[PDB]
Amino acid sequence: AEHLMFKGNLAGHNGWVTAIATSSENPDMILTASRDKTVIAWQLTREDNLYGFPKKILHGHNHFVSDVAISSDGQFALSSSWDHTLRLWDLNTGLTTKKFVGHTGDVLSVSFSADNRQIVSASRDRSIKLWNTLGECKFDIVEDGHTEWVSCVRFSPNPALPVIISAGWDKTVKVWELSNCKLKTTHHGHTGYLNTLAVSPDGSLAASGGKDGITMLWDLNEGKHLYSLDAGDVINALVFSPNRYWLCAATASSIKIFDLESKSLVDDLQPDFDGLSDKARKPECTSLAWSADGQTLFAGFSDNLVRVWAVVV
Repeated sequence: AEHLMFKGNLAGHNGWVTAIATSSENPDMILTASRDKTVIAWQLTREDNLYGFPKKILHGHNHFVSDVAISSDGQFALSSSWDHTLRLWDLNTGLTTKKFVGHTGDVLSVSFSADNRQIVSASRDRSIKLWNTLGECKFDIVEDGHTEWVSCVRFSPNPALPVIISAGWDKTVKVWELSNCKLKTTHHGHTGYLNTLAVSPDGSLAASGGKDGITMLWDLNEGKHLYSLDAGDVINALVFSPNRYWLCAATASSIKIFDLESKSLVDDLQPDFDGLSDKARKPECTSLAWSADGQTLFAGFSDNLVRVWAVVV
């Protein structure tokens, strides 16, 4: 029987866990970003009492950390912050090697290209910027750009159509051709602002989500909308499983796991909140990541914890 099985918590942050990153290079490590202004590198022990412990606490941002990524070689962390900057960290030394300065508003998203030669980020300043790995901004994508905050930006891993995808508070999803940085497609359809966006491991699908409870799937090869899945509530985070045809949506109320083959619901994760139900709103899941091999789901929450589920059968 295959299904997510609660395995434990990672405790250590002192603010909402806002992003989680994972890599094949070290499967025993997790990176988490937080409103406590730190990134933590966790060592996973997978023991029953502690699933893991914080191994390194990366200090330096002056405001909420909003997103984090790991280099393909697993040795560098890349994070964005409401303090207007990105930072590249050496995970061996735990120090920042490069600061990316240039945005003029809160940075809400950051990501590595497949080959790690390019870095892309999105900000409240309504721009998308491309950097190199030395911290130099190489292009400012504004033309025909979003007219509100840009909340999430990602690369397509499809070698044939090199694009970046962005979602914004203008309720649209935009596809940009990477070669010249010109707008390729604007997708309309969402009725509310968007928090998040994820791309298929084969780069055929993009999923977008936000204030309307609806996650919409867009065909990156062809023109347009494919279908929509109704999550129950405001969508905080979206991620595709790397090794199953599944799409997970973290909402205010729950974590829904959608089977894409059937459009059916695989699971609805609602953790037992170790506290109470007295004049208190159940903590929201604010971030999601799969392990590289797709056997472990990590979920960050507004009660400062990471919660871990292990695919069982």
